[PDB]
Amino acid sequence: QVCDVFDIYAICACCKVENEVFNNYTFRGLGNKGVLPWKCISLDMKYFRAVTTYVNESKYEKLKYKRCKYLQNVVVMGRTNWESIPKKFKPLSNRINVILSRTLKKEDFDEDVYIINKVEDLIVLLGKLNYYKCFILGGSVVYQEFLEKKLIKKIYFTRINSTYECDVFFPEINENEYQIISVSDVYTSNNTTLDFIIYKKTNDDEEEDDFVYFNFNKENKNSIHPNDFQIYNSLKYKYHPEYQYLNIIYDIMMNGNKQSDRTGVGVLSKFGYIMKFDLSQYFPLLTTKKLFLRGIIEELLWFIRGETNGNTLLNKNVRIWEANGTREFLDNRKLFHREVNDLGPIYGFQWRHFGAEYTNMYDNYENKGVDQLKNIINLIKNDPTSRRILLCAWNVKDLDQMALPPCHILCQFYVFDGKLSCIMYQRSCDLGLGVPFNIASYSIFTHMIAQVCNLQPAQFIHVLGNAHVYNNHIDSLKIQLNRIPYPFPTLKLNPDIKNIEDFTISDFTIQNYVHHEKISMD
Amino acid sequence: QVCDVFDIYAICACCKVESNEVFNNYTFRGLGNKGVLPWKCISLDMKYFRAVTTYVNESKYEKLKYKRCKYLNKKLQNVVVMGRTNWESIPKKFKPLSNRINVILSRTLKKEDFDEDVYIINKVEDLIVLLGKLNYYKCFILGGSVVYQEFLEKKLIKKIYFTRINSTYECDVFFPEINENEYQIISVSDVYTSNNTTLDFIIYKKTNDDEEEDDFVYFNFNKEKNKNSIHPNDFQIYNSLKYKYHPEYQYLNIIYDIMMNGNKQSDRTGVGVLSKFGYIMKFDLSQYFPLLTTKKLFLRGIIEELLWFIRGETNGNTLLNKNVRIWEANGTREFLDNRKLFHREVNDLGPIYGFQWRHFGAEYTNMYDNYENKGVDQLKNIINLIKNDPTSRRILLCAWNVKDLDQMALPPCHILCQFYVFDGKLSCIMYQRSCDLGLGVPFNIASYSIFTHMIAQVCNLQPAQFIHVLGNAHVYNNHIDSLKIQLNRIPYPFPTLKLNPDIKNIEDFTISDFTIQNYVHHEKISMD
Ligand SMILES: NC(=O)C1=CN([C@@H]2O[C@H](COP(=O)(O)OP(=O)(O)OC[C@H]3O[C@@H](n4cnc5c(N)ncnc54)[C@H](OP(=O)(O)O)[C@@H]3O)[C@@H](O)[C@H]2O)C=CC1
Ligand SMILES: NC(=O)C1=CN([C@@H]2O[C@H](COP(=O)(O)OP(=O)(O)OC[C@H]3O[C@@H](n4cnc5c(N)ncnc54)[C@H](OP(=O)(O)O)[C@@H]3O)[C@@H](O)[C@H]2O)C=CC1
Ligand SMILES: CC1(C)N=C(N)N=C(N)N1OCC(=O)Nc1ccc(Cl)cc1
Ligand SMILES: CC1(C)N=C(N)N=C(N)N1OCC(=O)Nc1ccc(Cl)cc1
Repeated sequence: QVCDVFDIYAICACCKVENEVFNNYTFRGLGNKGVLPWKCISLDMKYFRAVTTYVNESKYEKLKYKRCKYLQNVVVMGRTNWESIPKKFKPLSNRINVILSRTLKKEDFDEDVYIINKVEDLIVLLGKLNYYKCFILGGSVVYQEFLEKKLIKKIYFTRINSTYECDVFFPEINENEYQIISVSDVYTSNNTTLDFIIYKKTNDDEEEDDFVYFNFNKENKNSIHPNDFQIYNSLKYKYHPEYQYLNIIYDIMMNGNKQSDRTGVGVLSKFGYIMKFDLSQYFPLLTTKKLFLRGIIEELLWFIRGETNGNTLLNKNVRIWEANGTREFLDNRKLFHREVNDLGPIYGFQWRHFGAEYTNMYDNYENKGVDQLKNIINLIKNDPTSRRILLCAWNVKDLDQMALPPCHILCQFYVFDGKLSCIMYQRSCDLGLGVPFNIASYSIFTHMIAQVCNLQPAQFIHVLGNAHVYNNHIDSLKIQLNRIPYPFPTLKLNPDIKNIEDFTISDFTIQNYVHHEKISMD
Repeated sequence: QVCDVFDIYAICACCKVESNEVFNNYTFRGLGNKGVLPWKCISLDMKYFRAVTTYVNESKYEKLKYKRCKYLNKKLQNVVVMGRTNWESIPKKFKPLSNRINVILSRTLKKEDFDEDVYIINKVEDLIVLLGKLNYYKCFILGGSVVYQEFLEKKLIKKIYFTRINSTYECDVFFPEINENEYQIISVSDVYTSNNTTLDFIIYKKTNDDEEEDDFVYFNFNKEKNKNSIHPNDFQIYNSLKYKYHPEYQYLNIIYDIMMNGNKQSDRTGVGVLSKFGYIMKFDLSQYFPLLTTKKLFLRGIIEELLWFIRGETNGNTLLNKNVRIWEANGTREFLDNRKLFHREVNDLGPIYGFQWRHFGAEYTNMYDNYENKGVDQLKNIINLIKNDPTSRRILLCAWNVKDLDQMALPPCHILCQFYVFDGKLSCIMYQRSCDLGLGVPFNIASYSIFTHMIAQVCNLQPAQFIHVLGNAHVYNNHIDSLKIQLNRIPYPFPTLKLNPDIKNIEDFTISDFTIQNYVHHEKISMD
């Protein structure tokens, strides 16, 4: 077939167009009033250059022998495509430029800028040329025809995670025809998140042996099948940051230790992982299922206030600590003399009054115990190279008084070149229900500390101690692993807020959260 | 020449031989004794030996057929060549060597004196002819000391696959001293335990759908002007190695990442460091004790410090009486005064590790006070949780008592230990807030690895993984030259730690209950 012999790849960038279900079709905005929908997106413009111009001559011979039996790249445009290009660069910095047109003759441009009559008249032009691969730069109509006639092999698709006004749309790529094989890292250019994905059409080596020898000792470990992680195992490059979470699910399903827990439900457990997310490039809110952030933002505002009063949350219908405050739960904790929803000296108490004697959840504790939250802020502002900027919730003295010991042991902060990174160490991590919320919680927190100290958020680093998947979560997570992440959304904080205690629920916006549908983890 | 065409490799296994000791690669030279191997079974070596000497790649032969047939002007099995003593050492049940073309060098013996499917040769010359007239993938020289000596001398070996057996045995025959101009190490394996010895595997080398490979180059359009440009020529040895699988490279490779990508910051004193934030190292304590080999470390001091912790001591005088100076500088009049501890006795370090481990929440008075049944005895508690509720996810030991920070001589570097129990095996995560890669971390790895052993033993479990999480990971700028020397040293196989096994209680350990066996190490380095 033609499209494997000649190497015809499309290359596009699609934004979003003016509740809401998402799928790949979400991204389709191509152009508007003859120009791109967006002002300038220089990373995608840079990606464009690299992909179209790149050449590898050492693999061209293998192309030259197959192509005949039947150096630079070919780039195909349409008139309104060729036209919209600002003058001062045509032809495009050393590429074989080419235009599919009806009312243009090859006379009135160069002899390098080969015009074509119809789609069928391109195969003619290639068998007579010396080129690496063939990139359809496109236009609505150009893409429509080249796809309709199964001419395109791979598709270099840039997903622009922001909404614009559009007069022209990429066609609905048929998912039984084509399928995503690679997803890139997520990036911020020009005040939007984006990523780079790849649709394919469906069907010394001294040191290579030395590799095999070194593997001479390697070991259905857990009852988890091959055919079920199909989409997951059928991707080549999985560089989207959400794969950091998803790959831990995989490792614990594949290699996890079978264990009883207190409940009896059954878990697969491993011990010791890192996740790093770049807060300067995205907000890591998992896209492979719907997540809600009001509750966990109220939880955070509750901590910052120093509250241990489970009821302040329940009245706002944030039920994160409902189970941990019942008579039945406090009694099983031997807390027989503790009022319902009095969670004892937990996070907020420890952050604001570590070392103070806890009484009940209504006492006045002003200027009692160590106000760690205040202390790490001053340190961040006044001593940013300090290696002592920890917020610790694990107060050994008070553990038995807490409804439960803190799942999140401590935050450590780091400062370089007006940028703030944070490590949260989590002693116990429910990967299915908990961890996705936990990533979002401390990322927001990392932003909040960043803002009130006049620093840019850099890295949120999540250290997992006991990392467990509930046996009764495995079906749901199987469905989830075989979803492909979307580009992440962004967090906008109200910039007026300049002290850690002044954030209200209103001051938090999530933008461009493009997500798969909800999953009952149960 | 002749070695590249016919792919003639050597494979051996060498132990240390009977002899303030200095160590080079000639440390590992002992090949056999009284006609046989110096050791009973080392199964992991024997299995490696089989994987390498029987592995062929069908698809790769075609190009080797071509290459070899070109030079001569013209199931798949490897050839294995052995001296007659070597051949006679093999038991009948394993002769001839399975799934391989056996060749034997000998003058005293001819075909007539062998029942077995074997080629006999009296000349090295005859082998090269034999190889010319045969279909094989790779030719491995199994040795005998004499066979090894002459195939080297004749510049015939492309690579030596070399097992360092990190134990000592009576030996009568030795591997030849390898000329370091002739052969350079290009690979070093993981370290392992088999039949009560550590070993690794190192490869000496001689000197003098391709559509989705393009997709990689694309997904790198946005990479590096690499921060601190320190010079290549400096890390020549470190970067030459193709496979760096020795667990010590976990430490070494962080030094490199900090040197090449570290952030420049001036610190608490007005000195100068390179820093990054957030690393993890994993060390399999069932397989080796990860005491670093690229420089000398003594453990007496850090074992005294750990016994001093477990006792709940805060008294610097106890360590100085044992000539352990680890805490001396944090105990001086000058230092306690600069921490505003004007009302604190010299060497009274206040409510630090020991105090927090046995008495967390008790009011610190002075280092002489009897704090019995005051504060939470964390150490006793976690020893009980590991014994009675092993799946508990709350087996943390914590030194970071927020309330007492200002009363300590300095806050703890080593913040907490979380423990994990599966199938009678104990693992330990240790979170370090501030890590001097240069002096501190080598010791910090040694301390918590010994601690995992101690807890594991007194709870009737086996040590599994010690996991080291680094927060602010930094290199002092005056350590840089010293660390360059160090990154160009090739690790040796790790030693082993023996705990006196009669100790059933965490408090009952004493210095003499601790034995490091087979520490093979490079030379002492002053980071200063
Ligand atoms: N999102 C993206 O990745 C990209 C978007 N763009 C945007 O695309 C928009 C323009 O695209 P759309 O309107 O289709 O314009 P096109 O670029 O597809 O141009 C259409 C013209 O190409 C010629 N043509 C198409 N098919 C044939 C054929 N089968 N036989 C002969 N000639 C043919 C005709 O030229 P004639 O005029 O001679 O009839 C036709 O009018 C602009 O807004 C531009 O900014 C451009 C590139 C990439
Ligand atoms: N640790 C390890 O990795 C290894 C250890 N070993 C050990 O080493 C010892 C055996 O080795 P070592 O005694 O050197 O003896 P070798 O195995 O090298 O035997 C040498 C004999 O083989 C013959 N031979 C060697 N070279 C030639 C030649 N060029 N032309 C004709 N014949 C030749 C001669 O046999 P003849 O006497 O018949 O003339 C010679 O006496 C044993 O203890 C064995 O277990 C062996 C291999 C590996
Ligand atoms: C520009 C765009 C949308 N981005 C990607 N990744 N891939 C494409 N095919 N698109 O470009 C085609 C095109 O017309 N490019 C182009 C080249 C130079 C200028 Cl100045 C403007 C548009
Ligand atoms: C087996 C041994 C000692 N290990 C390595 N790495 N390399 C070798 N050359 N050695 O073996 C050579 C030999 O004589 N092998 C042999 C094979 C089977 C038995 Cl049963 C005994 C010895």
